Amino acid sequence: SGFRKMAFPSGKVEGCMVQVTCGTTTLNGLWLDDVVYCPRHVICTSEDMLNPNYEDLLIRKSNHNFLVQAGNVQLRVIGHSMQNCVLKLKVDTANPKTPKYKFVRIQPGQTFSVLACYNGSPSGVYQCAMRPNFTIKGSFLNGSCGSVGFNIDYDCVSFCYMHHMELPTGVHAGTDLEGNFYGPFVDRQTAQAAGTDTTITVNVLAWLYAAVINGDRWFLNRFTTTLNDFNLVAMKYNYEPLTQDHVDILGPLSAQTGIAVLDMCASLKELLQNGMNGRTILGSALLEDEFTPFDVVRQCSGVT
Amino acid sequence: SGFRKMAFPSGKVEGCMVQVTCGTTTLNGLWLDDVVYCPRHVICTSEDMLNPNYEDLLIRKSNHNFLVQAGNVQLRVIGHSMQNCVLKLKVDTANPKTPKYKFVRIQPGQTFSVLACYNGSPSGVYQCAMRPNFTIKGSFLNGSCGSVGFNIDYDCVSFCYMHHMELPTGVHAGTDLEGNFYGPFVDRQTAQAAGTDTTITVNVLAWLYAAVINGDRWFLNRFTTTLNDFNLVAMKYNYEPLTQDHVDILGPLSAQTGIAVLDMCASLKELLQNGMNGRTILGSALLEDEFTPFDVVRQCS
Ligand SMILES: [Cl-]
Ligand SMILES: [Zn+2]
Ligand SMILES: [Zn+2]
Ligand SMILES: [Zn+2]
Repeated sequence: SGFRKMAFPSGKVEGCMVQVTCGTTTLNGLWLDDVVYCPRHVICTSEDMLNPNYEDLLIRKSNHNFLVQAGNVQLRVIGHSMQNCVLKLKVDTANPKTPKYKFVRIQPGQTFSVLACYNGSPSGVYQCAMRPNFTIKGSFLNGSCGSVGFNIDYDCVSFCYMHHMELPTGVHAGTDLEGNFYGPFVDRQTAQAAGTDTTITVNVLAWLYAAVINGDRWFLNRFTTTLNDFNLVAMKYNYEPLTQDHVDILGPLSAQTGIAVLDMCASLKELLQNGMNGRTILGSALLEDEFTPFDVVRQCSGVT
Repeated sequence: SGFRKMAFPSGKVEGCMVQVTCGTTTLNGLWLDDVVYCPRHVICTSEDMLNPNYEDLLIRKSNHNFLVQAGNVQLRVIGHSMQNCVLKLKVDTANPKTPKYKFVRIQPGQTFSVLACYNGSPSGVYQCAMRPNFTIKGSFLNGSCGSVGFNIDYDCVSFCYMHHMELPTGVHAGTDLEGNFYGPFVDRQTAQAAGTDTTITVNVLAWLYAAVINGDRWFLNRFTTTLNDFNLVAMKYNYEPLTQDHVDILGPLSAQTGIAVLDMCASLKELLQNGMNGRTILGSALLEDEFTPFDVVRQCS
């Protein structure tokens, strides 16, 4: 019993973190095989970030401009290239601690663990979701650029995020490991606003199932609704539409608790209209949307 | 910017997790040097749940009755002893991944990271606090016994918790690594209940300072309070009394934000009176109490 915001064990990723310096700019890098991946803005000063031409900034640099440190050991840079908003530094040694890994791009609503790093040193690990507006509500301070987000499936690390910046509202933006931004953002110190965010409906539903599994049943309504009638009420409270795909994804949890998906939708519809009436669900006074149906099954099934 | 329930990187503890089996009971063990530490109830059969005499159950065991597995390798048990509620299994091989470590006993209100494990394999990591009633609000299923709680500083891993049981309310109980239970709990399946859980006041105040550091001040007010009037009000909401030691511990956060401790106490009194009114603080619609003043400082600066 119990339900927590749980992150993947971070050991496989800790062995990949390095410090990358270019001039006076220092951030984190990810060392896999004989390559170090980091944000392309490592080649910028504060002044360059106002309006950078990364093509020109990189063309005016050589292997000598980059200093990579894996703890106390310096790694020799023998090649460099840019792939979108990430810089790839070829080094003379393959990381002996390279785990089985792949680079994956996630969709809004999906979750991942972040290993916050400073000067190549891991400081903490936490779980977050990619918002429908493509930002992440992280916890990052200066020097955290290059920190990565990941999931683990069996013994394979799927890297999905590399941290690049903080937007005016204090939320965060980054890219996948191939340097493609999530969201309509650019790596430049300019006026950038995160769009209006919405609630990940399928995740709130999965979390209501976790609450039932843990004995919280006060909110249950069994006057079955339809997907169409639920969506009409849901869109009014800034909730993402619930697709039939989402309903199918909720199948295993529905069978486990004896609560049909459209009965949980009826329960959520009333929760939106009434509010929580001074009550809590799983230790929260709001409807949590950063747990996917797979996170709920995994945590309520003890998968390793 | 931002504020999250952050755990310590779990790598150094993952390299210590092993599986321990005695008969048909399997749980987790912690392998440090040539010793594996695990809950002593690994020696219990179905008839030993209510009133086990562990000294009598253990005297009947030989080294070869304990099966220890680290990955795909069986470790040979060459000795065994019991210290309070933990069993120490001496093995013939020292863990080459043993980090620098210490065993510490934490106090209520303090936080630590838990590495949830099943069959010696880590499944996830989360942060939690020792409640004033000496229970933890963890996330543990059948097979999680032996999972540990820890903190990391600049030199060592400080192990502070080993998981042993779940209570009827869904909360958890365990011991330090010397086998001493936190609270009045025992390793028996007799009906036990956790005392009234109160809110960790000093932690709520630390979290309000984190909200101010992160740019939010909506909840502040123009008042102050004496420490006694604050305690008389806060105790009516099941909050633990705030001591002068707690006031002094909040000093650096008070100096960073320019908000006197007793002025933050006045804000907290008003928040208890009014609630959130549809607002949130650091993404929460409740007053959060599982962040210590040090967790706030680490994350905010
Ligand atoms: Cl960049
Ligand atoms: Zn940066
Ligand atoms: Zn057990
Ligand atoms: Zn230490």
